Amino acid sequence: ATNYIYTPLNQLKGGTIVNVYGVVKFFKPPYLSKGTDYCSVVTIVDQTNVKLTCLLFSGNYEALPIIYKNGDIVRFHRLKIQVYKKETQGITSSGFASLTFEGTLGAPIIPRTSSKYFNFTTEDHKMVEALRVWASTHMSPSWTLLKLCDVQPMQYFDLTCQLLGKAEVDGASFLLKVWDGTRTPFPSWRVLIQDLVLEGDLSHIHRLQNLTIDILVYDNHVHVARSLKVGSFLRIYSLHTKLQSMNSENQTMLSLEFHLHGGTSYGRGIRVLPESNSDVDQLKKDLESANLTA
DNA sequence: CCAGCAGGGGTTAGGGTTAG
Repeated sequence: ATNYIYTPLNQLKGGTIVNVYGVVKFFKPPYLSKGTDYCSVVTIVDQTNVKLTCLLFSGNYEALPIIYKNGDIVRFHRLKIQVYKKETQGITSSGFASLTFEGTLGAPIIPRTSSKYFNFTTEDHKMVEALRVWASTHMSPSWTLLKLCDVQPMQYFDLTCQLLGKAEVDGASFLLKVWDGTRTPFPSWRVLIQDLVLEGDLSHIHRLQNLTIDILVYDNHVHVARSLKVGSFLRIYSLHTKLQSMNSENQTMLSLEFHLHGGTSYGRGIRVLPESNSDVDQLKKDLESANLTA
């Protein structure tokens, strides 16, 4: 019946509505725009090495591409191609639809989408496989996905973790206590907050003290941090580590601060990962052994 | 893909890390 045609990224013409396959080179997770919708920015690339930036809007958070990390594969239906400021740009069109897939070779091809129904053929399976192999041989794996024991000061990195605690601070910032089972090279900083505010299991937080980091998120992230459920699994993008040296009269002290600064550049943001995600499976293994020996 | 299917309101943001 229906046979969708997929346009290679080097054949895209302005003024058309197309369907595309791609590998994610960069993305902003959905954030509240200044308009009525969530917005997600996604730059994709295919075998032609030509890239395409896509500006996607929706009132439904999950209707935007379900992207968890660079190297994810995406398939877009009914994406409008236009020219903005003399550059090619993909934008939401009526009925826009997204499928996304893990990029790791050999993994099952399981579409991630909010669509109730979607078209998917054997050819689609093959194209996803081909993009996986091409990405394995043409894109460097991200050096930003680091466990807490591998972080260095004065760097940006993406953190897969579990949320243990939440707390208000000063309205412009918000505290998240998270862990991943590994211990930072330097002890985490402890943000100043009121003890009654700390939302979460207090004794569990206490016995995991040596493994937990404090993250201070700011500005647009606050709302998001406020909605998170304690115990859920998160990926926090472009978290910033800073080695503070607090020295009093006859004492020095080195701590690691973790800031999620305001704005959306470099993908700064938070996404909840489902338990069906494989990185969550590995994280769970680490969490179980660490909670055993803590 | 779907609210719609003899076709679909409007704006939003349009990657690129000040810091607190």
